[PDB]
Amino acid sequence: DLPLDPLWEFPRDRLVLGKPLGEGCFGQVVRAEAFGMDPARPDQASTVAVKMLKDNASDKDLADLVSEMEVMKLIGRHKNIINLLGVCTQEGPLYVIVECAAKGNLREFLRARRPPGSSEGPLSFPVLVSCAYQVARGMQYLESRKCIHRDLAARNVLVTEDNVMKIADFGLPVKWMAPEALFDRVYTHQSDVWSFGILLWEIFTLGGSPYPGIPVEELFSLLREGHRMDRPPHCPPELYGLMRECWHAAPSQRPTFKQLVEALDKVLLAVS
Ligand SMILES: *CCC(=O)Nc1cc(Cl)cc(Cl)c1Nc1ncc(OCc2c(Cl)c(OC)cc(OC)c2Cl)cn1
Repeated sequence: DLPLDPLWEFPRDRLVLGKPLGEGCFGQVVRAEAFGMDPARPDQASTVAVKMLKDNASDKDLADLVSEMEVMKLIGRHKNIINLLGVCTQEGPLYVIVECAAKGNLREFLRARRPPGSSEGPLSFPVLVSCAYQVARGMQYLESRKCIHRDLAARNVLVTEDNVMKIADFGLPVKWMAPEALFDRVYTHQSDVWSFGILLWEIFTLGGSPYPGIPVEELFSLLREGHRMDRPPHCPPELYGLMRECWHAAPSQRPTFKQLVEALDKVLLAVS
C-alpha cells in the first residue's frame, strides 16, 4: 500500500534479478541487471544490488526497509557512499535498488592484495591514504546530512571497479566503538571519528584484526588505562599520529571529519 514516488520509481520489468549476494533473517540482497538506470541511454544495462524482504517477514521488517529507503532519499547522492538508484513499490514486492560495488568490501579488498611475506604489493602508500581520504569525505558528507553511521569499519566500506570507496549501510563490533558508546550507549559524529581511527589502522595493516590477540574482555580495561594499538609496521608517524588523535578519550579532543579530510589531503598533496 505504498505511494508512487515519481522521483525514484523504476519499472519492475526493466530489472532482471540475478544471484543472491546475502541473506539476513527476514530479508535479502541480490545482484541484478537494470536496463535504463541512465535515463539518457535507456537501453544500457548496468549491474546493481537490490534489497528486498523474504516471504518470512513481518510488517515491522517492511517498516524498516521503507525507513532505510526514505532515509537514503533524504540524505542524497555522494561519490563516496553507496547511492540509492531506484525503487519498485507498485504491484509487487518492495525493491530498493542501490549501486553494486564490483570489488566487494574494503577489508577483503585489502586482504586479497597482501603481498607474499616481505615483498612489495600492488597497494602503494598513496593508494592507501587515498582510501582513507575517500572514506573521510564520505563521512564528512553523511555528517553534513545529519547521518551518524554507528558501525564504521572496513567491512562496511565497499570498493568499485575504479577503486572508489563507498560507505555502506549508513541508513539502517566492540573493537570499533568509542568509549562513550561502549559504556554509555551514546553515539555521536565524534564516536564515528573513533571508529574511523580503527578503520585507518585496518587500512595500514591491509585488513588486520584490531587489538590482535587481546581477548575482547581486556579491551575496556586497556582503554581506561590509556592503552591503544601500536603503530603498525611501515605506517608513517604522521598517519599513526592521526589514528591516535581519533582515539582520544574525550570526544571533543578528537578531530572532526573536516579536519581528517584536511589532514589526509595534506598528505596526498605532499606525495609528489
Ligand atoms: C556489483 C557486483 C557484485 O557482485 N559485487 C559484490 C560482490 C561481493 Cl562477493 C561482495 C560485495 Cl560487498 C559486492 N558488492 C556489493 N555492492 C553493493 C551492495 O549493496 C548492498 C546494499 C548497501 Cl551496501 C546499502 O548501503 C547503502 C544499502 C542497500 O539497500 C538499501 C544495499 Cl542492498 C552489496 N554488495
